[PDB]
Amino acid sequence: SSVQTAATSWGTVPSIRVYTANNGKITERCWDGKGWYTGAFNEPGDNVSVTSWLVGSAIHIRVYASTGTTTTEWCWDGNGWTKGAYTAT
Amino acid sequence: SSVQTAATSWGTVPSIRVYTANNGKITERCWDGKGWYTGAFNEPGDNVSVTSWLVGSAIHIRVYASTGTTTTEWCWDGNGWTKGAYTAT
Amino acid sequence: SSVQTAATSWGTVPSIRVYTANNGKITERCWDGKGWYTGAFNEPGDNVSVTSWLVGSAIHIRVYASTGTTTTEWCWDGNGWTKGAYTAT
Ligand SMILES: CC(=O)N[C@@H]1[C@@H](O[C@@H]2O[C@@H](C)[C@@H](O)[C@@H](O)[C@@H]2O)[C@H](O[C@@H]2O[C@H](CO)[C@H](O)[C@H](O[C@]3(C(=O)O)C[C@H](O)[C@@H](NC(C)=O)[C@H]([C@H](O)[C@H](O)CO)O3)[C@H]2O)[C@@H](CO)O[C@@H]1O
Ligand SMILES: CC(=O)N[C@@H]1[C@@H](O[C@@H]2O[C@@H](C)[C@@H](O)[C@@H](O)[C@@H]2O)[C@H](O[C@@H]2O[C@H](CO)[C@H](O)[C@H](O)[C@H]2O)[C@@H](CO)O[C@@H]1O
Ligand SMILES: CC(=O)N[C@@H]1[C@@H](O[C@@H]2O[C@@H](C)[C@@H](O)[C@@H](O)[C@@H]2O)[C@H](O)[C@@H](CO)O[C@H]1O
Ligand SMILES: C[C@@H]1O[C@@H](O)[C@@H](O)[C@H](O)[C@@H]1O
Ligand SMILES: C[C@@H]1O[C@@H](O)[C@@H](O)[C@H](O)[C@@H]1O
Ligand SMILES: C[C@@H]1O[C@H](O)[C@@H](O)[C@H](O)[C@@H]1O
Repeated sequence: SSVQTAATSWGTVPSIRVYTANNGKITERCWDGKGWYTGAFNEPGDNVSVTSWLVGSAIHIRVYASTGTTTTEWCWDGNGWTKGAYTAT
Repeated sequence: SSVQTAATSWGTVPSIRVYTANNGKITERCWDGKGWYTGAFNEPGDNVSVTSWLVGSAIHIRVYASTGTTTTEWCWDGNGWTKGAYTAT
Repeated sequence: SSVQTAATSWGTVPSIRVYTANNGKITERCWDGKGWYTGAFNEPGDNVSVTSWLVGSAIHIRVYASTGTTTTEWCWDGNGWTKGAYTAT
């Protein structure tokens, strides 16, 4: 049908990350002030949400990717993506 | 085809809240630094969005729950979830 | 099944903006501490996400509107809504 997106941003440049769920895959587009590019995030999902927070100026991102009733948390903490501890139960 | 989520976070710990719409009901999973647990929020909806802000250490949360063309705003201001003033028109 | 919403907020009032995709159109409801009102944003879309950031006391808003596989970014920078440079991967 139509794709589904989620977005987050931080600072004042700003940095923006836009996640798109399309045909069962979530990909990431990124803005850091100098043109859009494709990010490192690539995981399966039919639905995506995101949140982020700063510690000082350092960004932490959590992406919630869902297929059917299964949601997986993906974590950015300054050195790549890792699977997080989030569960339903 | 999947559940639909929304997420918010605050502070540096951080705290995180993830809302999931599934089979016409929205439920809440919570992180305050010491493991995921099930939150108090439980209301009807097929779609959810969220935003939040701090007043000191006190979180204020607004959840927008949609069923058909009706969106209800649910408010956390320190003492349970209450309906907010939000309307379509 | 239901309308779909996206929300952002800023400052200490706070100000809130809620975008709703309904029947192929996205509209905007606004809170600046003094009651809900209808905003100027009105554009086509079946799905919506949003983020925002402050530069001094000035809000900047980015709304990601999707129709099929095409996502259009709409930009508020103090002087009306304009189309942004965002493109898909
Ligand atoms: C903090 C920041 O802005 N960092 C960006 C780089 O990353 C992007 O922003 C992150 C916050 C996050 O959203 C991420 O998904 C974004 O991609 C940004 O992109 C990197 O560019 C380099 C080249 O300049 C690489 O392409 C890198 O890709 C890989 C890598 O090859 O190293 C892919 C790999 O799969 C991935 N592995 C994992 C487990 O995550 C790694 C890993 O993320 C990084 O090595 C960790 O540092 O990345 C891109 O991630 C870059 C654009 O030049 O600018 C900032 O550095
Ligand atoms: C301010 C805060 O962090 N409070 C939590 C409690 O509420 C959760 O967080 C708030 C912000 C909101 O998301 C709620 O929906 C969450 O449940 C949290 O749960 C409360 O626990 C008591 C049991 O003593 C009652 O069941 C309430 O109904 C719950 O709201 C507790 C759990 O340890 O942690 C913090 O106090
Ligand atoms: C900065 C601001 O709040 N401007 C208000 C006007 O625009 C509204 O808010 C901006 C950020 C954007 O969301 C617009 O689409 C939205 O209409 C608003 O029209 C006016 C009406 O009272 O009040 C301004 O303060
Ligand atoms: C903030 C926390 O960061 C990591 O430890 C994750 O494993 C948790 O699920 C949570 O996101
Ligand atoms: C923050 C940036 O603002 C404008 O430059 C837009 O054209 C970009 O797409 C981006 O949103
Ligand atoms: C920030 C405001 O809080 C109030 O209590 C609510 O009634 C409004 O709708 C809005 O969410």
